Amino acid sequence: HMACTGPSLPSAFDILGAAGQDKLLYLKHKLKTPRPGCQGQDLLHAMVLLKLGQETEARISLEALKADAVARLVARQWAGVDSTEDPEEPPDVSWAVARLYHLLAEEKLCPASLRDVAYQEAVRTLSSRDDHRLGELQDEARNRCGWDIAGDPGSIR
Repeated sequence: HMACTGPSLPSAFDILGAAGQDKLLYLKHKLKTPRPGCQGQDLLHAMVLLKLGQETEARISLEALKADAVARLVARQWAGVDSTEDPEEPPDVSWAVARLYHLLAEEKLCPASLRDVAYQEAVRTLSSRDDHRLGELQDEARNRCGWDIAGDPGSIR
């Protein structure tokens, strides 16, 4: 039931190879230095490696996201890892897709429109399961893009 979908996990990957060969080297080299709390870059790092054909790193980078489960899944998803992990989607299945695009909107690779639609799918998944990071996402996807995805009337203290 695909009511309506925007971005995607691999979607960000298509935008990668749709950037430019060198564009990969650049970003990559730019990813070389991940940020404290970044789960969209480090991930893109592995997603950029492929663009080159050297996942040997993507595996490392991904493994450098013990926190992010979307990275450990992106290792066997793209890197083609030996699914060393288990057959189970992460909690940031889309969140990571929202955080990944959050950086893509910085390189003029994709419009925030995606970073949003993405956050939603993550705002609904966490809200649907009332995760412990739900509200955190409602404040994250906001502090990032800067909207009221949470679904607030805007006038909230």
